Order: sequence, then structure tokens, then C-alpha cells
Amino acid sequence: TELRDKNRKVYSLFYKLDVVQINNGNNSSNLYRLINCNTSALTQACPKVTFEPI
Amino acid sequence: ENLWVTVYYGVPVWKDAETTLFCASDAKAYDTEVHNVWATHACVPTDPNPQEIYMENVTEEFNMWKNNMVEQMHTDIISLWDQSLKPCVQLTPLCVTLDCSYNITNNITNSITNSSVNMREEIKNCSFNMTTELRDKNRKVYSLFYKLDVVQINNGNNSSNLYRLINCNTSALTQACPKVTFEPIPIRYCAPAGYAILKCNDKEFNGTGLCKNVSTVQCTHGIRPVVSTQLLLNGSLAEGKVMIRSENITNNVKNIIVQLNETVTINCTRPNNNTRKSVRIGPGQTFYATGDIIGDIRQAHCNVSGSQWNRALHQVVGQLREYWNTTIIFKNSSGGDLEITTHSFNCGGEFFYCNTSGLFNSNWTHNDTASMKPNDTITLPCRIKQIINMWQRVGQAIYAPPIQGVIRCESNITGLILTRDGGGNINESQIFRPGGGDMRDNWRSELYKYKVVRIEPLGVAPTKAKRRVVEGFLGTAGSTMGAASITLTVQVRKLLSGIVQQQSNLLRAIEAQQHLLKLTVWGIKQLQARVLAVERYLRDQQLLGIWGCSGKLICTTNVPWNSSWSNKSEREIWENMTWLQWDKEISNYTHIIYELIEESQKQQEKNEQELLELD
Amino acid sequence: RIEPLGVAPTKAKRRVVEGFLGTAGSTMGAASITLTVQVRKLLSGIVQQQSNLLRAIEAQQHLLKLTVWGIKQLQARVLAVERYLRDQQLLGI
Amino acid sequence: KLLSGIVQQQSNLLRAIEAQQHLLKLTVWGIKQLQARVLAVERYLRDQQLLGI
Ligand SMILES: *[C@@H]1O[C@H](CO)[C@@H](O[C@@H]2O[C@H](CO)[C@@H](O[C@@H]3O[C@H](CO[C@H]4O[C@H](CO)[C@@H](O)[C@H](O)[C@@H]4O)[C@@H](O)[C@H](O[C@H]4O[C@H](CO)[C@@H](O)[C@H](O)[C@@H]4O)[C@@H]3O)[C@H](O)[C@H]2NC(C)=O)[C@H](O)[C@H]1NC(C)=O
Ligand SMILES: *[C@@H]1O[C@H](CO)[C@@H](O[C@@H]2O[C@H](CO)[C@@H](O[C@@H]3O[C@H](CO)[C@@H](O)[C@H](O)[C@@H]3O)[C@H](O)[C@H]2NC(C)=O)[C@H](O)[C@H]1NC(C)=O
Ligand SMILES: *[C@@H]1O[C@H](CO)[C@@H](O[C@@H]2O[C@H](CO)[C@@H](O[C@@H]3O[C@H](CO)[C@@H](O)[C@H](O)[C@@H]3O)[C@H](O)[C@H]2NC(C)=O)[C@H](O)[C@H]1NC(C)=O
Ligand SMILES: *[C@@H]1O[C@H](CO[C@@H]2O[C@@H](C)[C@@H](O)[C@@H](O)[C@@H]2O)[C@@H](O[C@@H]2O[C@H](CO)[C@@H](O)[C@H](O)[C@H]2NC(C)=O)[C@H](O)[C@H]1NC(C)=O
Ligand SMILES: *[C@@H]1O[C@H](CO)[C@@H](O[C@@H]2O[C@H](CO)[C@@H](O)[C@H](O)[C@H]2NC(C)=O)[C@H](O)[C@H]1NC(C)=O
Ligand SMILES: *[C@@H]1O[C@H](CO)[C@@H](O[C@@H]2O[C@H](CO)[C@@H](O)[C@H](O)[C@H]2NC(C)=O)[C@H](O)[C@H]1NC(C)=O
Ligand SMILES: *[C@@H]1O[C@H](CO)[C@@H](O[C@@H]2O[C@H](CO)[C@@H](O)[C@H](O)[C@H]2NC(C)=O)[C@H](O)[C@H]1NC(C)=O
Ligand SMILES: *[C@@H]1O[C@H](CO)[C@@H](O)[C@H](O)[C@H]1NC(C)=O
Ligand SMILES: *[C@@H]1O[C@H](CO)[C@@H](O)[C@H](O)[C@H]1NC(C)=O
Ligand SMILES: *[C@@H]1O[C@H](CO)[C@@H](O)[C@H](O)[C@H]1NC(C)=O
Ligand SMILES: *[C@@H]1O[C@H](CO)[C@@H](O)[C@H](O)[C@H]1NC(C)=O
Ligand SMILES: *[C@@H]1O[C@H](CO)[C@@H](O)[C@H](O)[C@H]1NC(C)=O
Ligand SMILES: *[C@@H]1O[C@H](CO)[C@@H](O)[C@H](O)[C@H]1NC(C)=O
Ligand SMILES: *[C@@H]1O[C@H](CO)[C@@H](O)[C@H](O)[C@H]1NC(C)=O
Ligand SMILES: *[C@@H]1O[C@H](CO)[C@@H](O)[C@H](O)[C@H]1NC(C)=O
Ligand SMILES: *[C@@H]1O[C@H](CO)[C@@H](O)[C@H](O)[C@H]1NC(C)=O
Ligand SMILES: *[C@@H]1O[C@H](CO)[C@@H](O)[C@H](O)[C@H]1NC(C)=O
Ligand SMILES: *[C@@H]1O[C@H](CO)[C@@H](O)[C@H](O)[C@H]1NC(C)=O
Ligand SMILES: *[C@@H]1O[C@H](CO)[C@@H](O)[C@H](O)[C@H]1NC(C)=O
Ligand SMILES: *[C@@H]1O[C@H](CO)[C@@H](O)[C@H](O)[C@H]1NC(C)=O
Ligand SMILES: *[C@@H]1O[C@H](CO)[C@@H](O)[C@H](O)[C@H]1NC(C)=O
Ligand SMILES: *[C@@H]1O[C@H](CO)[C@@H](O)[C@H](O)[C@H]1NC(C)=O
Ligand SMILES: *[C@@H]1O[C@H](CO)[C@@H](O)[C@H](O)[C@H]1NC(C)=O
Ligand SMILES: *[C@@H]1O[C@H](CO)[C@@H](O)[C@H](O)[C@H]1NC(C)=O
Ligand SMILES: *[C@@H]1O[C@H](CO)[C@@H](O)[C@H](O)[C@H]1NC(C)=O
Ligand SMILES: *[C@@H]1O[C@H](CO)[C@@H](O)[C@H](O)[C@H]1NC(C)=O
Ligand SMILES: *[C@@H]1O[C@H](CO)[C@@H](O)[C@H](O)[C@H]1NC(C)=O
Repeated sequence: TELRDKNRKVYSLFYKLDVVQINNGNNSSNLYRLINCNTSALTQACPKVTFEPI
Repeated sequence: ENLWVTVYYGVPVWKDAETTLFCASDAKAYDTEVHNVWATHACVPTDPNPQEIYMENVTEEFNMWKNNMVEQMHTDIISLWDQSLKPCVQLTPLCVTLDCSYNITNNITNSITNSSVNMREEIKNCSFNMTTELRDKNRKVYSLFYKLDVVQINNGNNSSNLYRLINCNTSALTQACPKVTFEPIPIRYCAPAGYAILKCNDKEFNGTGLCKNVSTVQCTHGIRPVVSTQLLLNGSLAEGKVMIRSENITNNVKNIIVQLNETVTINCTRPNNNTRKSVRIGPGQTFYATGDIIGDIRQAHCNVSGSQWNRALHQVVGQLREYWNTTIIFKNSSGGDLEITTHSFNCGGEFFYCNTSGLFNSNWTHNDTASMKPNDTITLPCRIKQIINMWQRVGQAIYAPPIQGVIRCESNITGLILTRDGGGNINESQIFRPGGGDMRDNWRSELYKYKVVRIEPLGVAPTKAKRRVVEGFLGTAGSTMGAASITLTVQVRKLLSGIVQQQSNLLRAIEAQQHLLKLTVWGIKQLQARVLAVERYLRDQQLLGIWGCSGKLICTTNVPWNSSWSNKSEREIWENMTWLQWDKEISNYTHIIYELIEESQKQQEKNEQELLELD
Repeated sequence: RIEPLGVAPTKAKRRVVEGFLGTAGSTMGAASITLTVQVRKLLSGIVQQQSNLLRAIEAQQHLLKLTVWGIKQLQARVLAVERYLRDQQLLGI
Repeated sequence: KLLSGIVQQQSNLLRAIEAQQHLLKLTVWGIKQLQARVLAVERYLRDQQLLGI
């Protein structure tokens, strides 16, 4: 949360390609890591800045 | 008869400038041998004698509100503030939920004064978890904190020793580098070569309009841009008369800029001492919390000498008779931002907000003496805040560290930025109340005299002289054309005094003890201004060399001046134009004259002569 | 690149003591009078510079935001000025 | 050889990077070197201005 120790279980939606299962997930709803997190870091794309050409 | 064009340089010319200023300060600021108390960067120390040359029998316009000085000033101030913010350790792990206790083992909780602040003592002692230097090791430790720093978490029933920082949930927070303080220094802003400052010494001259008593200057008077809302501290007084200005007197929304004639003391004091506790949180990151205070915790109060304030208000309301004889109303700020709701400032780094309590308790409408008789030693409450969003920059906040020792605060008064109420009658009566929203108002209040001015040494004139065909900074010109020919050596020498500015830089990396990189828009744009001034002089010398005029300032012309100009005598041109009205008359044809002197003078040059020679 | 320096042998000898770039497609005598068309704009970097207006910001507010672009532009200005400075020094020599 | 610092500058080749790859990598060294270039040029420029005077 905005507080330091406070944690909240919130829900969202992720793409199918942006994550991959882990922990030898033969058949179950096992956890999922990010495809690029263990390789390198990640940060927000600054949504106010658009990526259109001029 | 023959109107041979003639070019001149180093001629006194004054125009509207838009360039970069350069920070500076007196020698005392740099001899303090501290890394930086709040201006003392590696800025160029002031020249031993910045020339302020008078100039009479001249005229120049002024629009103080349209000046670009305060823009760059607050930009560089915010940049230096960020630079000083960089080395500070962060306070992000401090945002955990805490438990505090209001009533503590101290004697006084209710002082003699009660202004809805005794119950709001803003003094609690609070425990908080902090990580040890090692990763997993943590520990709970206690300190003292105010009520304004946090707010009770309303998610539960009540506070119940549960609080959250007001600024943490909005943005991050870092300390204010306590080795750096927040005290004022006289700041002098110098101009580059080809640019200067123009000061108007006329007292009755208001913030805008025309002025004649000109003074050309290299660096402004040392300004103290003290952070002050609804009041100006340690600013220049309007000698001889109280100055009242505004953007639009008909519009009530515009601020009522004021500059007073005298000053009065303000004893705002926290008598009870302060303490410090440097608790190490991380690998070399330590928070200097406000430890346990010794002695009775007296409520930080303030006092004002209303006797001299009565005389100041008498002189003001004598000055407030703009378009009336007896009608005025004074009111308080009914609400808004905390900077506008109360007179806000800082005193040594702690954000002291000493109240505007007794400001609205006055009405000098019918009998001025009725307000002079009640000599009231105005005791009032004054609060303190640890955090602030400077210039609405809601980012990495700044925490004010302990100020250890009994806290006294004295501050002059030189100007009250009032505002007129729009929700009132127009001519029945006028209401004024304090407003401290825009900080740039207080800064331009002292710059109504100073205005940046450009030097355009180029000059043209028709005379009867012609060459052979082939086949005192800026003064002593109020009305002259012949005197400019005498001063062609001094003005040209002063036109390129930028090397004297660059000589005294002392910017190797650091000046006083130690610094970070700290190289930002200020220094690089100063170097850019140097480069652009040198480029201007280079293009000037290039145009001289193209015309063959690089050997001397006086340079004739082969083409005679056309007859499109309106008829005028040469003596009248020399007596009553001061070199400026003539340039006003040839504004559009100047490019044609440039083209003529550049093309015909060069292409029509024959090669040699052979008939007769010493051989 | 533009190298305005040009040389040619002719009969002209000094006394002894004792339209950006056009208007010459194929010319040597007529090109010997159109020199100023190139020289006037050769040292006219201020023309391109005057339209910057980079006081601090443009729209409301920005951070420091001065990077390889601006400093490389300043360096290009400096070196282009140094080239013509060395040229004019050689001319004076 | 007085104002001939361009000979020293021509070999720099600081386009962005030299050896394999780099970050921005422009600090007190390069900017103060450029400042020294500008000041050394400005000194003799003012000298030549005094000559022309
Ligand atoms: C970090 O946390 C702080 C504290 O929670 C936020 O600061 C403000 O918090 C208040 C309370 O949540 C916000 O709401 C304000 O409520 C005022 C009345 O409070 C009662 O009603 C609210 C529900 O509206 C209850 O939740 C509350 O318990 C009280 O019972 C209103 O008066 C405010 O709006 C009016 O007054 C203001 C001030 O006069 C006017 O400017 C408004 O135009 C309006 O007339 C307000 O609704 C308040 O919004 C929070 N501030 C801001 C700026 O949003 C911080 O916001 C939070 N950080 C972030 C990033 O959100
Ligand atoms: C700064 O000082 C001013 C002036 O005192 C404060 O504004 C208002 O002052 C009046 C004084 O009469 C307060 O009204 C009084 O309140 C008491 C206590 O509730 C009551 O017993 C009286 O009958 C009278 O109504 C008024 O409350 C006060 N305004 C507010 C918003 O409290 C101002 O509060 C002071 N500000 C600070 C930060 O100290
Ligand atoms: C306007 O200018 C005056 C004079 O310059 C400022 O007076 C300053 O007042 C403070 C206390 O109110 C003094 O603080 C003391 O500083 C010494 C420095 O060694 C320190 O040892 C003490 O413990 C104490 O903190 C300060 O010296 C004094 N003079 C200064 C700063 O020159 C006044 O503060 C200015 N107005 C405003 C609004 O800042
Ligand atoms: C926070 O997570 C804990 C642990 O759950 C695991 O970690 C999560 C990030 C997610 O990956 C889950 O699928 C994992 O199972 C949640 O579980 C409780 O945590 C509390 C606090 O430590 C503990 O007292 C309970 O016993 C835990 N209960 C269970 C069933 O694991 C926790 O609920 C999450 N936070 C919130 C606000 O729901
Ligand atoms: C400004 O002055 C007015 C008085 O004209 C104050 O008004 C009082 O405000 C309190 C709020 O605490 C109310 O309880 C009173 O009923 C109000 N009285 C009147 C006559 O309006 C106002 O609080 C003052 N505001 C500030 C910021 O000082
Ligand atoms: C000098 O001024 C005169 C008059 O201002 C110019 O005369 C112009 O002559 C042309 C014919 O070549 C006419 O078409 C114009 O109408 C004339 N001007 C006016 C205002 O009537 C003359 O051209 C100017 N010469 C130079 C070199 O500028
Ligand atoms: C130079 O040309 C400009 C171009 O218009 C002239 O500007 C006009 O001047 C007249 C009076 O001289 C004003 O009534 C107009 O309002 C001006 N134009 C604008 C758009 O404001 C200027 O006067 C010319 N100056 C000279 C000396 O000839
Ligand atoms: C990181 O995760 C991805 C996805 O499984 C894969 O490259 C691999 O498992 C990890 N990388 C390495 C170097 O092990
Ligand atoms: C507070 O101080 C007074 C003297 O000023 C003393 O008589 C009294 O006992 C003190 N009370 C406490 C709780 O310390
Ligand atoms: C304390 O409160 C009373 C009534 O609430 C008020 O009359 C008195 O003026 C207050 N004290 C001060 C110093 O204003
Ligand atoms: C406040 O307390 C009451 C009684 O304990 C409870 O019913 C109510 O839910 C509490 N309010 C909250 C949790 O917001
Ligand atoms: C004009 O400026 C000069 C500056 O030397 C000053 O001596 C003089 O008193 C000023 N006059 C007025 C009327 O302000
Ligand atoms: C300032 O004075 C001039 C006259 O010198 C006047 O025209 C102008 O309106 C005044 N400024 C304001 C804001 O009224
Ligand atoms: C405050 O005003 C007095 C005159 O009343 C003056 O001597 C003093 O220098 C002023 N304080 C400053 C400028 O800090
Ligand atoms: C106070 O102001 C009045 C008018 O504003 C002025 O006449 C007087 O000289 C001032 N007092 C001084 C300068 O001591
Ligand atoms: C001042 O404001 C009034 C209306 O409030 C408007 O009529 C007038 O034109 C304005 N004057 C100036 C100089 O802005
Ligand atoms: C407090 O007021 C008096 C003068 O009215 C005097 O003790 C001193 O000048 C002031 N002290 C301050 C403002 O620190
Ligand atoms: C008045 O001001 C003096 C000077 O700082 C202060 O000691 C005193 O506590 C103030 N309050 C009064 C007299 O009520
Ligand atoms: C303004 O009114 C007062 C009455 O309070 C009077 O003494 C003064 O002479 C008047 N001034 C004018 C009309 O200029
Ligand atoms: C001034 O305010 C007082 C109350 O504070 C009021 O009695 C008086 O009528 C007011 N006078 C004017 C001229 O507004
Ligand atoms: C000031 O008071 C006197 C009586 O003391 C009164 O005659 C006069 O009208 C008052 N002034 C005004 C402007 O009403
Ligand atoms: C206020 O002080 C003045 C001194 O100028 C005195 O004449 C007057 O009687 C005093 N008023 C009160 C109410 O003490
Ligand atoms: C407590 O206050 C006294 C003032 O009498 C001061 O000398 C002392 O340093 C203060 N204690 C601190 C700062 O720990
Ligand atoms: C104010 O203006 C109104 C009309 O707009 C007029 O009737 C009234 O007499 C004016 N006020 C005074 C004091 O004359
Ligand atoms: C101002 O000085 C004299 C006297 O007013 C006047 O004749 C001259 O034209 C003006 N300009 C100067 C001295 O530059
Ligand atoms: C020009 O100025 C001089 C001195 O200021 C004056 O004597 C002369 O009459 C003026 N001539 C004009 C305005 O034609
Ligand atoms: C280019 O060359 C052709 C052929 O020699 C010639 O006719 C033309 O005038 C030249 N100049 C141009 C195209 O500007």
C-alpha cells in the first residue's frame, strides 16, 4: 500500500506471452514469472509521453 | 549636400534585452567557509567596484511585471534546491504505521495564551520501527514529532495511535541535508558583455511607465529572496514615499504590491530548546530525528510591536487614498492554501508560519488617530511545519531537521501584498486582505528599478566626409551626436568587459569545503551566454572586415544616401536626436543600407593603378 | 562539407616594395564576383541560433533536461567558429 | 602555432563513443576541456580585438 508495511491483495489482468509458469507446473495453477524480470529490470513507460512519430 | 553614409561603432544605444543573468554575492558569503548556506555556490564573486554610472536627460520605458528576471531566478533557485536535495538521505522507510502519545511527562501543556492552539499543541512522542544497518535486523525507537507532520488514519474507528504522513501517500520524501541551512544572502545578478542593468532612481516613479533618471549598472543590488508569504522580509524600502502598485487597479484579482518606508521588529520565538538523535537506518544513511526536548515545552508563540506598526499603517493608509478621501476596509484571509491562509516563511530551515492574527483588526477610515491611540503589543500564535511543497513541486519532499537550541526569529517588514475582494461593492467601499500565493510578486517588487538592457553599438549617419575612390560606461549622451565620437575608446572598452567577469570565477570544481558534481543549467547556460556574446562580436567584426571597416570605427561609404528619407538638416540631426530618433527613422531602410554597403563597396573595387607611381 | 578556400593562377599580383550556394553552375570568372553570397552565410550561425528560445522551458515547467543534443550542438558551434577563426588568422598572417 | 588548438581537437573523435559502447558519459572532464578551449580562444580573440583597436 501507500504505507510501508501495509499490503493489499489487488487483482488485474496480464497478457499470455508476458509471463511463463514456474516451479515445475505439470498440471495446476502454479505461479508465473515475468519473461524479462529474471533477465533484466522493468519500469513504467511514463504514459503521459506518447510514442507517436513526428 | 552630398549625403555620404558613415558607419560608427561603440555608440551608446539602449534597447530591450532578453538574455541570461549570472549569480554573484559579496565576499562575506564566500569567506564563511561553508560548503553552501543556501546560495554559496561557486558563482562568480562580485567585482571590487561594480560601476553605477548616472545618466540624465534621457528617457526609457518600464514594465516590471513583464520582466524575465524572476523567471530565471526562481528556476535557478529550484535547480540549486534540487542539487542540495541530492546528497540528502531518503526517508521512504519512515512511512510505516506508527503509534504516538499526545500527553507526555512535561509540565506545561496550556500556556497563558489561548488562540485555538493550546489543545492543538502539535507535540506528541511517538515510537516507530526502523531497519538496522543490516538487512533483516530492525528495531523500534522513539522520538518527538508534531501533529502537522502526519494525520490520524481514518480507515479505522479513530486514531488509536495510528497515523500516516500527509506527503508520503502523495510522493516520496527525503531529508533537507542539515549541514545546508536555509538563510538568505545578498544575491547580485550580473549581465554579460553587450548587456547591462538600468535603474531608475526616481522615487515617485511607479512600477511601470517612463523614467528619466537613468543609472547604468553591471550587477544588481544584493537581493535577499526570503521565502515569505503575505509579507516581504529584509527587502528594500520605498524611501521618501510608500510605493503602491498593481497589474490592474480596476481588477480586484490582481495583487496589490506594496513597498513600505520603514521596518518594525517581529519577535517570533520557540523558547523551549530542541534536540537531535542520529539513528543509523541503513549502510551509511542516518536520520536525525528530533530527540527528547529538555525543559517545559512552552508553546511556540510570537509578538509584534504594534506601536510602530500603527505609524506604518498610518503612512500606508495615507498612501492608500488612490481615488478616495476616507474609505477603506481591512479583512483577513477567509481560507485557501496554507501559504495564503497564514503568513508563511522559514527561519533557519524550520518552516515558521507565524500567524497574520492582528492584521485585519484595523480600520483607518474616518479618524486615523483612533487607530494610533491603542498601542497594542500584539501577542499571537506562530506555528512550525517540517515539510512543504515548494512552488507546488509535489515530488521528493524536504524534511526540516532539528535546529538545536532556543529558537528566536526576527524579521523586518517592508511590504504587504494585499488583494481586493471581488465579492463587494465597487465605489461604496474598498476591502483589502493579505494574499501570499505568488512568490514571484515579492521578488519582482525589488526589481521595478532594475531592467535588463541591450547594447547595440552599431550606428549610421549621413555626413559630407568620404574616403578616397579608386576610379563613462554608457553615460554622457542625453542629447549628443558629436560627443559619441569622443567616447569611442571608453565605451568600446566597457562593451567587452566579459573577460573581467570570467577572470574572477574560481570554478575549478569546488570552492569552500566539498561538493558533488552540482553542474547544472546555471553554469552551462552561463558558458552558452559567453559563447553567444562572442559569436555576436565575431559576426560584428566579420561585417566590419567585409566593409573594410575593421581598422577603425569611423568608416565612410561609396554610395550616397538616397532621397527617400524625409528632409532634415544635418545640424538638427546632430543636436536633437541623441543617435536614437535617427535610428527610429531608418529602421526599415537599415537592411537596404547594409546590402548596399556590402555589395557595391566590394564588387565595384578595381584591381590596381599603373599610370603614375613612385617607380 | 564546404571548403570556401579556392586558388587559381592568374596575372594579378599585389604591389611589391622594391541564393544559399547557387548562382554559379559552371563559372570561374563570373564565380569570382559572387563570393559574398557564400561568405555572408558562412559565419551566420546566429541566424539558426536566434530561433532557439531555450531560456529554461517552453510550456509550463521542465527539469534540467540538457543532454547530448544541446551540448553537441554547442560543441559544433564552437568548432565551426574555430575553423573560421583559424582561417581569418591565416588571412591576417 | 598560437591559436592552433584545432590540431589538438581534430583527433578527438568524440562522436558519441569510441571503444565498444558507453552511456552518455560526459562529465566535468569534457565540459571543462571545452571551457578551457573557449577561454584560450577568447583570450587571443580579445588580444586581436585590441590589435584592431
Ligand atoms: C493522502 O491522505 C490525505 C488524507 O487522507 C489526503 O488529503 C485529503 O483527504 C481528505 C479526506 O480523505 C480528502 O477529502 C476531503 O474531504 C473534506 C471533508 O472531509 C469529510 O468528508 C470526506 C468525504 O468527502 C470523508 O472521507 C472525511 O472523513 C470527512 O468526513 C472535503 O471538505 C474536501 O473537499 C472540499 O474541501 C476542500 C478544502 O476546502 C476544497 O478544496 C474542495 O474543493 C471541496 O470543496 C475533500 O473532499 C481530500 O480530497 C484529500 N486531499 C486531496 C488534495 O485530495 C491526500 O489527498 C492523500 N494523498 C493523495 C495523493 O490522495
Ligand atoms: C490567526 O489569527 C486569527 C485571528 O485571531 C484567527 O482567525 C479567527 O480568530 C477569531 C478570533 O475571534 C476566532 O473566533 C473566536 O474563536 C473562539 C474559539 O472558537 C471563540 O470562543 C470566539 O467567540 C471567536 O468565535 C476564529 O475561530 C479564528 N479563525 C479560525 C479559523 O479559527 C486564525 O485562526 C489564526 N490562525 C492561526 C493559524 O493561528
Ligand atoms: C534579515 O537579516 C538579519 C541580519 O542578517 C537576519 O538576522 C539573523 O537572525 C538569526 C536569528 O533570528 C541569527 O541566527 C543566529 O545565527 C548565528 C550564526 O552563527 C548562530 O550561531 C545562532 O545560533 C543563530 O542561529 C542570524 O545570525 C542573524 N543574522 C544573519 C543571518 O546575518 C534575519 O534573519 C534576516 N531576515 C530573515 C527573514 O531571515
Ligand atoms: C499476501 O500474501 C500472503 C501469502 O500468500 C502467498 O503470497 C502471495 C503474494 C500470493 O502469491 C499467494 O498466492 C501466496 O499463497 C497472503 O496469505 C496470508 O498472509 C498472512 C500474512 O503473512 C498470513 O497471516 C496468512 O496465514 C496467509 N494466508 C494464506 C492462506 O496464505 C496474504 O493474504 C496476502 N495479502 C493480502 C492482503 O491478502
Ligand atoms: C477570518 O476572520 C473571520 C472573522 O471575520 C473568522 O470567522 C470566524 O471563523 C470561525 C472558524 O473557526 C467561526 O467559528 C466563527 O463563527 C467565524 N466568525 C465570523 C464573525 O465570521 C475566520 O475564522 C478568520 N479566518 C482566518 C483564517 O483567520
Ligand atoms: C530613391 O528614392 C526614389 C524616390 O523615393 C526612388 O524612386 C523610385 O523610382 C522608381 C523607378 O525606377 C519608381 O518606380 C518608384 O515609384 C520611385 N519611388 C517612389 C517612392 O516613387 C528610387 O528608386 C530610390 N533609389 C534607391 C537606390 O533606393
Ligand atoms: C518600418 O516598417 C514597419 C512595418 O509596418 C512600420 O510599422 C508601422 O508603422 C506605422 C507608423 O510608422 C504604424 O501606424 C503601424 O501600426 C506600424 N505597423 C504595425 C504592424 O504596427 C514602421 O513604422 C516603419 N518604420 C519606419 C521608420 O519607416
Ligand atoms: C529466465 O527465465 C526465462 C524464462 O524461463 C529463461 O530465459 C530462463 O528460465 C531464465 N534465464 C536463465 C539465464 O536461466
Ligand atoms: C511545574 O513547575 C512549577 C514551578 O514553575 C512547580 O511548582 C510544579 O510542581 C511543576 N509541575 C510538574 C508536574 O513538574
Ligand atoms: C481565550 O478564550 C476566551 C474565550 O474562549 C477568549 O475570550 C480569550 O480572548 C482567549 N484568549 C486570548 C489570549 O485570546
Ligand atoms: C467503529 O466502532 C464500531 C463499534 O466498535 C464498529 O461497529 C464500527 O464498524 C467501527 N467503524 C469502522 C470500522 O469504520
Ligand atoms: C539620479 O541618479 C543619480 C545617480 O548618481 C543620483 O545622484 C540622483 O540623486 C538621481 N536623481 C533623482 C531625481 O533620482
Ligand atoms: C504608473 O504611472 C503612470 C504615469 O507615470 C500611469 O500611466 C500608470 O497607469 C501607472 N500604473 C498603474 C498600474 O496605474
Ligand atoms: C531592517 O530595517 C532596518 C531599518 O529599520 C535596517 O537597518 C536593517 O538593515 C533591515 N534589515 C535587513 C536589511 O536585513
Ligand atoms: C513614510 O512614508 C511617507 C509616505 O509614504 C513618507 O512621506 C515618509 O518620508 C516615510 N518615512 C520615512 C522615509 O521615514
Ligand atoms: C484593467 O481592467 C479593467 C477591467 O477590470 C479593464 O477595463 C481595463 O482595460 C484594464 N486595463 C489594463 C491596462 O489592463
Ligand atoms: C523584539 O522587540 C523589541 C523591539 O520592539 C526588541 O527586544 C528586539 O528588537 C526584538 N527582537 C527580535 C525581533 O528578535
Ligand atoms: C512579547 O515579545 C517579547 C519579546 O520576544 C516576548 O519575550 C514576550 O513573551 C512576548 N509576549 C508577551 C509580552 O505577552
Ligand atoms: C480627507 O479626509 C480627511 C478627514 O478625515 C481630511 O482631514 C483630509 O483633509 C481629506 N483630504 C483630502 C480631501 O485630500
Ligand atoms: C472596522 O472593523 C470594526 C470591527 O473590527 C468595525 O466595528 C468597524 O465598523 C470597521 N470600520 C470600517 C470603516 O470598516
Ligand atoms: C473624525 O472625528 C471627528 C470627531 O472627533 C469627526 O468630526 C470627523 O467627521 C471624523 N472624520 C471623518 C472622516 O468622519
Ligand atoms: C499610545 O501612544 C501614544 C504615543 O504616541 C499616546 O499619545 C497615546 O495616549 C497612547 N494610547 C494609549 C491608549 O495608551
Ligand atoms: C536547552 O536549552 C538551553 C538554553 O538555556 C541550551 O543552552 C541547551 O543547549 C539546550 N539543550 C540542547 C540543545 O540539547
Ligand atoms: C456610488 O455609485 C452610485 C452609482 O453607481 C452612486 O449612486 C453613489 O452615490 C456612489 N457613492 C457615493 C458615495 O457617492
Ligand atoms: C543634459 O545636460 C544638458 C543640460 O540639461 C543638456 O543641454 C544636454 O543636452 C543633456 N544631455 C547630456 C549632457 O548628455
Ligand atoms: C535641441 O536641444 C537644445 C538643447 O537641449 C535646445 O537648445 C534646442 O532648442 C533644441 N532644438 C530643437 C528641439 O529643435
Ligand atoms: C551549367 O552548365 C551548362 C552547360 O555548360 C550551362 O549551359 C549552364 O549555364 C550552367 N549553369 C547553370 C545550370 O547554372
